[PDB]
Amino acid sequence: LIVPYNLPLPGGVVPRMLITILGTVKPNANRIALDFQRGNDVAFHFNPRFNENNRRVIVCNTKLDNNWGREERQSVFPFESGKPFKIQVLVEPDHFKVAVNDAHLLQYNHRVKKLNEISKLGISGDIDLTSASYTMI
Ligand SMILES: OC[C@H]1O[C@@H](S[C@@H]2O[C@H](CO)[C@H](O)[C@H](n3cc(-c4cccc(F)c4)nn3)[C@H]2O)[C@H](O)[C@@H](n2cc(-c3cccc(F)c3)nn2)[C@H]1O
Ligand SMILES: [Cl-]
Repeated sequence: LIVPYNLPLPGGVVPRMLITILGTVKPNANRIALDFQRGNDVAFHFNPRFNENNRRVIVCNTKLDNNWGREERQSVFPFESGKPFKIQVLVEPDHFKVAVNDAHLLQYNHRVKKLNEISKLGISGDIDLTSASYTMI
């Protein structure tokens, strides 16, 4: 699975939909990014950064009209350089549920209301990708 990787989401994102991304973080990693896309806009951007002011942080944002909105930041960082990870993204009708390494990490309230229109997920950054699928729960 070649990074940058695109995972098509036919029908779009829909409540009860569970996205599982398995992979490994590369050594001396700087950044990782998941991008739930609605055209040229990014509905949900999940962005672990490993060195921002000598600190590790997860930045979440929405890009509407080539402009990034309000940053949602999480200090809780479950990723490590040269270590495998499991990211699980559950779609609910009120928020995105993000779990990493089988423990809930963050919630991301839907800025884009047209969930049937979010038809693509992009996996990019400093990672070796093992598995990318989705199913209903
Ligand atoms: O919003 C998310 C976007 O962020 C900008 S960096 C952004 O730059 C702005 C410049 O005006 C501000 O500085 C903003 N900022 C910093 C703080 C702060 C700083 C410290 C502490 C603290 F409290 C607060 N508050 N606001 C920065 O986060 C990235 O380029 C962008 N992006 C990344 C990628 C990308 C491409 C390929 C791979 C990949 F992983 C990511 N492709 N687009 C995306 O991640
Ligand atoms: Cl970045």
